[PDB]
Amino acid sequence: GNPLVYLDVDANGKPLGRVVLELKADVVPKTAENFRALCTGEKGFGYKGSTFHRVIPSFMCQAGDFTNHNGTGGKSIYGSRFPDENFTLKHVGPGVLSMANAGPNTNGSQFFICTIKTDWLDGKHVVFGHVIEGMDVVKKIESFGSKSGRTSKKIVITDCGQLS
Ligand SMILES: CCOC(=O)CNC(=O)NCc1cccc(-c2ccncc2)c1
Ligand SMILES: CCOC(=O)CNC(=O)NCc1cccc(-c2ccncc2)c1
Ligand SMILES: [K+]
Repeated sequence: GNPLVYLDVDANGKPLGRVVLELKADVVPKTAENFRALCTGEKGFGYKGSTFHRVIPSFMCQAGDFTNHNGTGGKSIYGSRFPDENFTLKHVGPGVLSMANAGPNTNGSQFFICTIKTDWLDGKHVVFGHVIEGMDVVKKIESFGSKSGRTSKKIVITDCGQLS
């Protein structure tokens, strides 16, 4: 089946809780596998110890730049970037997990969790999973963002991995 993975998140050193995500390996196997391995750290790099660097209330929470912590970095398990796999899954509502990019075929490690329906991203960002548990935790992260995307506290993925 599809992988179930987790992110444990803190704000300025204080735990907010766990986000559990289903990865849609049945639809986007290559994209799902990238995120799964970045969660476990099994390639020798990944999300543990990195930040939510861009958080916009009433839009989305963005993370995955584990090299530069600002949207300019990250890398995939395949190399520095990889193709858009497909656009079969849509941005249907809050809790959608989708790849950030700088245009067509620029996927690396950066990703976002939607806090609203972001359907204007359909066909432009590859959706690859959704929140199974911890939308309340995502809403806590969202509260520390701003309309500019800058966060008011340091929001850190203190642990992550695979449940099944
Ligand atoms: C949105 C444009 O700017 C960025 O992406 C800049 N990176 C970024 O803020 N990373 C998250 C981070 C990294 C290091 C420290 C803090 C922080 C510490 C204390 N109080 C507020 C924020 C936050
Ligand atoms: C709501 C989602 O917003 C975004 O995706 C906004 N763009 C954004 O943050 N780009 C920076 C970025 C994000 C992800 C990957 C690359 C990248 C990777 C490899 N080779 C070129 C670019 C660059
Ligand atoms: K806006």
